[PDB]
Amino acid sequence: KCNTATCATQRLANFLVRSSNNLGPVLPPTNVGSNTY
Repeated sequence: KCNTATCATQRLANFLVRSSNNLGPVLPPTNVGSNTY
C-alpha cells in the first residue's frame, strides 16, 4: 500500500465490490424460475 488500505485496496476493492455479484441484492430478470426454466 502507499499510505492507507484504499491506495492498496483500490485494486482489490474490485475483488470485493465485484464480489457482490453472487450476493445479487436485486435481480430484475426474475426470482421465480431459477431451478428449472
